[PDB]
Amino acid sequence: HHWGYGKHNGPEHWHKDFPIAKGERQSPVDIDTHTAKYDPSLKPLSVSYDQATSLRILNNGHAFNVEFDDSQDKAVLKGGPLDGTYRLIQFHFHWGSLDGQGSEHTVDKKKYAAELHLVHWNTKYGDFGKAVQQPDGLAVLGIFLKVGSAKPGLQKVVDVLDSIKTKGKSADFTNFDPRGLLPESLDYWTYPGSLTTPPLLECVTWIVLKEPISVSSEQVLKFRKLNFNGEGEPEELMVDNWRPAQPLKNRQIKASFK
Ligand SMILES: CN(CCc1ccccc1)C(=O)Nc1cccc(S(N)(=O)=O)c1
Ligand code: NA
Ligand SMILES: [Zn+2]
Repeated sequence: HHWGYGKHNGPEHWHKDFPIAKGERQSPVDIDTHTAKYDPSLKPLSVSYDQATSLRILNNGHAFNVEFDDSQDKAVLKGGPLDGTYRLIQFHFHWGSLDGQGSEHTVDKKKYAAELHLVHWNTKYGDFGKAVQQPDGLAVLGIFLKVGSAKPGLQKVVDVLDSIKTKGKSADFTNFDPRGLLPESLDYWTYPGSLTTPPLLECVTWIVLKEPISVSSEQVLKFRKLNFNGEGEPEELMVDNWRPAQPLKNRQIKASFK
């Protein structure tokens, strides 16, 4: 009886195995755009993905992860609210059963169709497993998806998903360029938070871009054909794999822009 996104094991249950679910810096949150304060001291984000080395795509039963070689400084996030250098390890998405829901963060209570998470770890902690034990261990770049025009740089991901339909399946996924998933503007909001899945560790500097990317209805429909189940198990579509907004508590969301 493992955690997931169903009636019996969804987000309102997670606190029983992971009491930090009711903690002081949980994610995601609603971004109230009028309450966020412009912080003129925040730096432009530096996203250096030219040498990114993708390896593999995995259906882990909760989402799919596009994994990167993080054994060298090859794809890094720096600047913005961050001290030091954070290395890209993986990206994944959260999405809905309907275009009206799917994102984890909300903007003035608006839900997007999906949300991309580019996960990075602080190189001063040596590896990802040590970094998630630290309050500044991770930096997650969050990008909203809206349904409209196709995102050409997403299509190589969409086309491999038939090969990883079910939990525990993986496929080689080399030479994928995550620069094709970024919007034009790097304007962002930032706050201290957590992983949005168990174990819900409070180790994340969240950086949420203001500008969504557009994907097509056909692209998101292909996400919704994935399965939470393993092969030879009853089919349960991988949809609504998002945690709802959590209380802000004693936190301030800062804006990089006016
Ligand atoms: C649920 N797990 C299992 C992996 C795990 C297990 C033990 C320790 C640490 C990590 C997981 O990988 N979550 C996760 C990881 C990175 C980013 C995000 S998100 N959605 O961007 O906040 C969620
Ligand atoms: Na305002
Ligand atoms: Zn995520």
